[PDB]
Amino acid sequence: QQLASFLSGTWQSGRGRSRLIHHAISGEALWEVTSEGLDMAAARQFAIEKGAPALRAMTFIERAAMLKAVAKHLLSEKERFYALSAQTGATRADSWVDIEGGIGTLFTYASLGSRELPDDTLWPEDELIPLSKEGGFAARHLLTSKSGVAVHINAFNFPCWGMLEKLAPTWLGGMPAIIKPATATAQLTQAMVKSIVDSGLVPEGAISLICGSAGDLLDHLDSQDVVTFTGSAATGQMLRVQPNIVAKSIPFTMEADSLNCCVLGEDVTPDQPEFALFIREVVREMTTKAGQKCTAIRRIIVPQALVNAVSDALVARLQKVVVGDPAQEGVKMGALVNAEQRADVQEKVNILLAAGCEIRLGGQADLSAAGAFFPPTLLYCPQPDETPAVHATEAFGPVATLMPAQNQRHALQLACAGGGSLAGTLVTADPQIARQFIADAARTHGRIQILNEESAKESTGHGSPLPQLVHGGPGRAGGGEELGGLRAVKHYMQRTAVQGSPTMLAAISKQWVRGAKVEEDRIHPFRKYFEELQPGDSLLTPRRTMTEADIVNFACLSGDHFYAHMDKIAAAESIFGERVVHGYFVLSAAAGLFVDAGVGPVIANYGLESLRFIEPVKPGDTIQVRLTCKRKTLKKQRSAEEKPTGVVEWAVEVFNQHQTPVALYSILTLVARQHGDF
Amino acid sequence: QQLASFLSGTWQSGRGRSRLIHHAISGEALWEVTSEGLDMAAARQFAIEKGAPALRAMTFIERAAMLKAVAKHLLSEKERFYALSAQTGATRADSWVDIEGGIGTLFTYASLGSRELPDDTLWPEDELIPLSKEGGFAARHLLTSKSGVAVHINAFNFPCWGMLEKLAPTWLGGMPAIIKPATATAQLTQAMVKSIVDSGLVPEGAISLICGSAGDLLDHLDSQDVVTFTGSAATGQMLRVQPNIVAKSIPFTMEADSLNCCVLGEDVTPDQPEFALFIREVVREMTTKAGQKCTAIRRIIVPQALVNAVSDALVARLQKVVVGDPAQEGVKMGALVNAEQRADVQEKVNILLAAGCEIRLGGQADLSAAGAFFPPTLLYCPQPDETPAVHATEAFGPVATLMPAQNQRHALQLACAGGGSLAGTLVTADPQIARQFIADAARTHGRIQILNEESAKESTGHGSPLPQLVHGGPGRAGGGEELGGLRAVKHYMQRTAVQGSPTMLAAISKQWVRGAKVEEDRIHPFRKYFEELQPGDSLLTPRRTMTEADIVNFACLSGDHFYAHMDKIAAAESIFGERVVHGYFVLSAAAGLFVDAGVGPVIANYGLESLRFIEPVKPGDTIQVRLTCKRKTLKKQRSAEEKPTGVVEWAVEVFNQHQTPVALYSILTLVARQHGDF
Ligand SMILES: C/C=C/C(=O)SCCNC(=O)CCNC(=O)[C@@H](O)C(C)(C)COP(=O)(O)OP(=O)(O)OC[C@H]1O[C@@H](n2cnc3c(N)ncnc32)[C@H](O)[C@@H]1OP(=O)(O)O
Ligand SMILES: C/C=C/C(=O)SCCNC(=O)CCNC(=O)[C@@H](O)C(C)(C)COP(=O)(O)OP(=O)(O)OC[C@H]1O[C@@H](n2cnc3c(N)ncnc32)[C@H](O)[C@@H]1OP(=O)(O)O
Ligand SMILES: NC(=O)c1ccc[n+]([C@@H]2O[C@H](COP(=O)([O-])OP(=O)(O)OC[C@H]3O[C@@H](n4cnc5c(N)ncnc54)[C@H](OP(=O)(O)O)[C@@H]3O)[C@@H](O)[C@H]2O)c1
Ligand SMILES: NC(=O)c1ccc[n+]([C@@H]2O[C@H](COP(=O)([O-])OP(=O)(O)OC[C@H]3O[C@@H](n4cnc5c(N)ncnc54)[C@H](OP(=O)(O)O)[C@@H]3O)[C@@H](O)[C@H]2O)c1
Repeated sequence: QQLASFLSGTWQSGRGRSRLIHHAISGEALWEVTSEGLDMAAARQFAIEKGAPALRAMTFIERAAMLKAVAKHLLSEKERFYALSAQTGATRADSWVDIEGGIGTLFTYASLGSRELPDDTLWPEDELIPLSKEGGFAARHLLTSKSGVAVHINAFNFPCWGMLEKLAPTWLGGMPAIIKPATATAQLTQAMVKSIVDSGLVPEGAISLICGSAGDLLDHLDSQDVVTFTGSAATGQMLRVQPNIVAKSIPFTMEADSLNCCVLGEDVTPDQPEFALFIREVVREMTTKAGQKCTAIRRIIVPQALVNAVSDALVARLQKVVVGDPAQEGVKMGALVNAEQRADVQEKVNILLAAGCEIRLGGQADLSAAGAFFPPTLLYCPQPDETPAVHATEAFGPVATLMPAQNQRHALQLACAGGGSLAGTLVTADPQIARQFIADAARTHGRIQILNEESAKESTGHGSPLPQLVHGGPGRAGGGEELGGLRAVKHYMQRTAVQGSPTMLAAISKQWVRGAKVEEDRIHPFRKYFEELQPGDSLLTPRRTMTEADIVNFACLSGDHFYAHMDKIAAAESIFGERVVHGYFVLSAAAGLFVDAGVGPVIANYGLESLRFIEPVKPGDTIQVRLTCKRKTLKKQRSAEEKPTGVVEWAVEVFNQHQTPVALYSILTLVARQHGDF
Repeated sequence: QQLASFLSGTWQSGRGRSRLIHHAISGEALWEVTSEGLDMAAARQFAIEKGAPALRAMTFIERAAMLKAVAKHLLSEKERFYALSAQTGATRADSWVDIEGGIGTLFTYASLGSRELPDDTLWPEDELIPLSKEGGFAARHLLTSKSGVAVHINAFNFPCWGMLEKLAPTWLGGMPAIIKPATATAQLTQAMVKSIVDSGLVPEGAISLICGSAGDLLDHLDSQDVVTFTGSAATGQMLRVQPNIVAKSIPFTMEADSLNCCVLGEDVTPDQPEFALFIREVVREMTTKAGQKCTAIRRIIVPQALVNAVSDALVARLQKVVVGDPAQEGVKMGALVNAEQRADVQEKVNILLAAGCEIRLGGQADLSAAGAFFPPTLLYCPQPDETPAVHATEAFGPVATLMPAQNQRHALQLACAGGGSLAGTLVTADPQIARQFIADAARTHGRIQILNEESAKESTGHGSPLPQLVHGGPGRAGGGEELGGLRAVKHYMQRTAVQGSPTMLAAISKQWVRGAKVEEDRIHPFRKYFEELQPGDSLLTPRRTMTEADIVNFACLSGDHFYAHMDKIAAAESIFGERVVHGYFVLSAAAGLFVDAGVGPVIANYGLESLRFIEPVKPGDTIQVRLTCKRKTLKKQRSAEEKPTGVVEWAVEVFNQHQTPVALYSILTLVARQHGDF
């Protein structure tokens, strides 16, 4: 039975040599895959001339609303995904992660990119860099989307998560994606892609899928393309030196295997509650998803006097795990995915047993069953710093080794001897052991969890990549970063420094900056709706003289009898030389000068973004305020009962009779719209 | 005569086959370089075990003061540097840019790190990420420093600027450096390194130099190292695939050659001031440094109806240029650096002449004189969209080519046809033309200048990299980035998401976060000096009941007669339901509860960082304020007369009688120190 590929808008299939997909709990072939004789250059050409100009013609807010709509469409028909995921040998709780945590990444990116990204095709990330003495020459940074494709090469662990966490920043950035999943579990990836395509939510050409080898795709890419890899450390170092990639200098993000430590602290005795949650965390992280997640604990570093207390407490917790079929009852651990995986785990277990020891059911594995089972395995290594095969070999199954250390200076070296890891855990209760651990072992790790009694109630775990924390690590773990929040949408964009006059930078960025021309238009700017405000609508307020009575009235009403405002002997010895006006009174009298009183489109204020007081204000000194619209960035009206609205930022500039700018700042405002959208 | 290399603390010299450094304006050989038989593993050993812990034990503020002291020490003895730089064939106005821009890079990276970096060894870049529903589990991102070396490989253009723009983020990030300069002009780099080392300002092992070939250094590196390359594309694509770099996955940042454009807008006619500054900018950028900078204009795109006038004015402007010895008077353009450069520019000029045309003195360059000169060359290409050898071949001299376009849609394609560039220029006066140019041609450029009459009076130039703007480009320009501000010190660091309880993240980051434990002291925190404030010192103030008269008094004193505070009919038809207390009165009455009225260590306030109003405050509602210290970050007392001080940040949290957090924010304060440092 053929597995199709979505190329050039059409479902196609290959002709020729083929591989095939076995069932995991029984072991018969129920799909067979090939991609031979298909045109890859035409697929890239259709992607570039069709899906890239459609995505690059949207704002970021529309591109986040598209992600929320696709997420709501894929959440409803979720039960046709659990049926395909049970064929991979996973349980129900171990497939809940793969389905729901991969769909929740879309909701996370839709909520992030609607509150923090502009309503434009470009995205100015900085404020302003003044590069002159008068103010006629400045610069600022911009981020524009590339005009190519993003080629993703996934693994076999998470077909629903690992495809779809690389795809929310790709669509949110403005590029069309081509997915090449692993050919051992591609039948879930095809169902995901088919549910995306057959809904009419994304534009055409914005997603493509190849099932089988890519063949002749990396030899056709241009310098506006990006490539992301996820797999072992032996394939990605062959794909890094591919001559088109090093010729055209295209971004290649490699991310590979790792050895993830879990260090027990010196301040832990077996009567404390730390020991039980340590054992629980190690057992859960070693038995979840049959040990087939990349963020699993594989090196357990314990102190010397607590080895026999740990190695006896793990095994009694581990013998209660019943390995078998996930559909029948009483079974917690499922199976592996292939017989090749059952061979490849045990051929690494034998390499570890060439210099290690044995605590449980290790190299015993039934290599002739109709089902990819492997028993949970705990090893031991009494010479940790004289056996380099422990610190370089990961058995990608339920296997983890145990080794001792000596008082927080040998453990800090055994944790850094992994050569670049992907995750780490420390179990302590002393907050000055965690500081010494972070100051020396955060170089090799990309995510570190400190675990104690308070954190363990609502912790997500050692091996759960959150979609707003950096997922990556140096050295052996590839050297790339994913999922850093909005750090991941910047891997699909070009950063540019634009220079010129401020009145030109304001027209490029569609935001008034500081020195641009203004537009005074004879009616008050708080009387306009959202659709008739443009960035650069300015108001010059009338003046107000700050007298000596104003200082006394504000200090009486507020309560701030500070010595630079109320005393006279001590005011003549400070930095100001005499007693001055309060800063919050300047802040309040400014708002008294520009705020309109009548009922209009302005609803709420709720914000003050960045205030700096520059020069002091004295009695006998006037105040005049300039109010300028700056940024518009509407909201999406998630229901039909609600009111259409948007959020306008106004820049406020105060100055005295000498026109020098005391106290310049910026406020937020929620302005109602005339025409709704949904 | 030897050229010594400073390795392992000793000035050494090689024994073997050698290359030699000539004189650029006369022709005699006056140095000779070699590095054979030097121990390259021992230099990395000395830098890791001797110089790196001396840098990773300083704070960021001390590492910025070190840069400022080294800059002030190297600015004084600059007159030997001009004498060394005149041997390279450059004028005084071209050596000024090199030497003084190199030292101004250090002044800029000291003045940024003095203001925007903490007083710590670790650097938290986020604020807080709440990952829970109760509040006992959060995460934040840390940046720690790597524990290896930084191998910098430079080019022959800027021996003083190019070394010292890679070295300031390296030293500010806390890593040592090994500089390999280009052996064609390595006599000035050694004088720089000697003037740095013979001052006692930097630690030992913190800087190393190799004059000659690196030989075997790149086979000895580790995953905690970084490599930066600056040169041609054909060399950096051979050093990218070096089998230790791809096996250990170490960061390699290549930055290569580019074909920089300068597009003339359609709305510019020769009776405008734009035309003369266009001609001036092209001629100055082509005749500066004899066209030996990477950010020089090499393709000139003009409209079709203006080819002849531009081709006349450029030749009438360029024939006034005198090429000769720089020391004798009346000479504008200097010389090249080697006879090999004179022989290698013209073999590119002949490749361009295999399909182009000729406007001035090109391939008639005297290849037998004493001193490497080359005449200012202007070319022409009547068929730009059919000759690919214009858009791929660069001549690294005074050579630039000219070509027409057709009404702002062929020019936007000829500007992007370069294959990724390093800089670009548009000369217009219409801001919509600039919007269209940035929206289509910023994908391939890494810095774009828009030039008009306002900008031209104080523009730094087309080809001057500012130290606080991104210097890099996609595609053919390498793909790397440098000089991005504080974006470049993050290339020498590791980012880590640390998870845990807020009382543990507060101990790791040495800053109170949101939910950590507090330390109440029974004396007021505005009475302590800077050396006895700890992050976590908290004050819980008495209460104040917001009555109805307070709304009227604050609205009368400020002048804000807004309808949600003063009108009663329209307040019942708004979102709040009834009329509420002002936001600025909550801000001003919170400050009356925690401010000490007497004279003490607190000097000024001057700041307010992030204010958000959460719930509305009504009449009959009590208010209580919590005030917690957050971050200390002292200042370095630039004189011996000034009072010592630091800048303490407090976090303010207001809540009502239901303890829900109305209006939480954060303020800045300048607090005096007890004991000064200088
Ligand atoms: C191939 C390479 C080519 C080139 O680089 S050519 C570069 C051409 N650019 C220029 O000429 C500069 C352009 N100007 C701008 O952009 C201008 O916005 C500008 C950079 C002045 C802006 O003014 P700044 O005050 O920001 O200048 P700096 O950051 O460089 O220096 C400030 C700092 O340096 C100290 N300092 C002392 N003496 C000096 C000296 N002598 N020089 C520099 N800095 C000094 C001084 O104490 C000052 O203390 P603080 O302000 O309190 O931090
Ligand atoms: C290998 C893979 C491993 C894993 O992924 S394991 C991941 C484990 N993580 C978890 O289980 C979640 C942990 N929680 C956190 O981290 C928590 O910080 C958190 C993720 C709630 C933080 O809260 P968020 O607001 O960021 O969560 P969401 O943005 O996804 O949900 C809110 C948002 O989503 C929308 N929405 C609607 N339906 C849903 C549904 N059904 N789901 C999500 N979001 C939805 C809803 O309209 C809301 O609209 P707005 O607030 O106005 O923006
Ligand atoms: N985030 C992470 O760090 C992370 C996440 C998940 C998994 N991993 C690591 O990945 C490993 C398990 O996954 P894996 O076995 O699938 O790794 P793999 O064998 O190296 O293959 C990874 C992907 O590369 C493709 N591929 C293999 N050879 C290729 C070639 N010559 N040319 C082009 N593409 C090729 C594969 O497709 P085919 O199957 O068709 O060959 C597969 O999709 C584990 O070591 C695990 O630690 C790491
Ligand atoms: N920021 C930028 O984009 C930028 C800046 C400046 C210059 N450039 C470009 O650089 C070019 C001019 O510089 P260049 O001619 O000096 O470049 P290059 O000759 O090709 O080489 C650059 C550096 O690489 C070293 N190198 C060469 N072969 C090597 C090998 N086999 N192993 C190790 N190192 C080796 C050279 O040292 P040796 O000289 O001792 O052999 C030199 O220091 C121009 O094309 C210019 O556009 C770009």
